[PDB]
Amino acid sequence: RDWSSPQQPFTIYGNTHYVGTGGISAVLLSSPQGHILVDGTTEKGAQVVAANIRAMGFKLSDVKYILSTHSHEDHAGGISAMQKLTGATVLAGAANVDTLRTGVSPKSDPQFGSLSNFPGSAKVRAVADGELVKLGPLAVKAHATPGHTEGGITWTWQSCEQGKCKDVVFADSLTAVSADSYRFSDHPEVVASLRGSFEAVEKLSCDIAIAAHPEVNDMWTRQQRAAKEGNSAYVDNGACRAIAAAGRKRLETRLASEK
Ligand SMILES: C[C@@H]1[C@H]([C@H](C(=O)O)[C@@H](C)O)N=C(C(=O)O)[C@H]1S[C@@H]1CN[C@H](CNS(N)(=O)=O)C1
Ligand code: NA
Ligand code: NA
Ligand code: NA
Ligand code: NA
Ligand code: NA
Ligand code: NA
Ligand code: NA
Ligand SMILES: [Zn+2]
Ligand SMILES: [Zn+2]
Repeated sequence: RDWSSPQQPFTIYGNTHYVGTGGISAVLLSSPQGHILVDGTTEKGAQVVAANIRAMGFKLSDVKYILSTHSHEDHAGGISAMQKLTGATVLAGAANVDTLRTGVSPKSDPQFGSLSNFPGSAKVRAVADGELVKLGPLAVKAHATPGHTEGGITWTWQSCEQGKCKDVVFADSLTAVSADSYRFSDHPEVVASLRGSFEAVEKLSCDIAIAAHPEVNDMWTRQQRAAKEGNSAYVDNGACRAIAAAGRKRLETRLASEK
C-alpha cells in the first residue's frame, strides 16, 4: 500500500468508484455525459489511476474535471499526467492553484523545507468555498478545508443506486505536520485554519467518507467487510466527525508538545 502501488478499482456506491493506488485515494464519479476524477495520486501513480479508470469501463477522454484536495506530491503528483491524458480542467482552492501549476509548495506550508516537488499541471482554475461544480447530472460541492495547505478543498456529492442515495465526502487531509524547524504555536493563521476545518468537516452531511489517505477511514477493513456485507460497509455517518476529531487530537497533541 505504497503511494504508487497498483490497486484493483472498485465501486463504493452507485457511480462513485475508487480508482486510486494502494496508498492514496482517487475517485471517479461517473455519468453518461462524462466523469469527474478526484485527485491524481503520485506521478507514477497516474499510470495506475488511468488503467483503473479504463478497468471500470470508462474512457479517459470522457473525464472532464480533475478535482484537487491539496497540492502535495502524494495526492497531486499525478494530476499533470492525468490532465494530459484526459484534457480535463483541474479545479482547486485558490491558494493552491500556483502550486499545482509549478509543482512547488510555498514557504507558508508547514512542511516547507521537507516536501518534494512534483510535475506542474496545465489548465488549473480556482473554485471558492461552497461553489458547485456541474457536469451533466453530476453536482459536486467544494468546501474550503485549509490548514494542512492553504487551498485545501473537501469535495461532496450524492450517489444513488435505483434511487437510494447517500451523501459522499472526499475528505482532504486535516493533519498538522511540519518540518523540524516549524512551530505551529508561531503561526496563528494555520492553527485557525485547521480549527475552522475540523468544525466544517464534523458538520458535513456524511454517509460515506473517502479520506485522501484511505486508511484514515479504514478503507481496507471496510472493503474486506464489504465482500460479505455489501457496500453498506463503506457507510458510517460518523466518519467525518471521526476524521475531524483525529485532526483536532493531532493538533492539540502538537501544541502541547510545543509548550
Ligand atoms: C506526512 C503525511 C503524508 C505525506 C508524507 O508521508 O510525507 C506528506 C507529503 O504530507 N501525508 C499526510 C496527509 O495527511 O496528507 C501526512 S499524515 C498521513 C495519514 N496517515 C498516512 C500514513 N500513516 S497510517 N497508514 O498509519 O495512516 C500519512
Ligand atoms: Na491498479
Ligand atoms: Na498537464
Ligand atoms: Na484544492
Ligand atoms: Na499551496
Ligand atoms: Na494552469
Ligand atoms: Na501540515
Ligand atoms: Na472512522
Ligand atoms: Zn499533504
Ligand atoms: Zn498526504
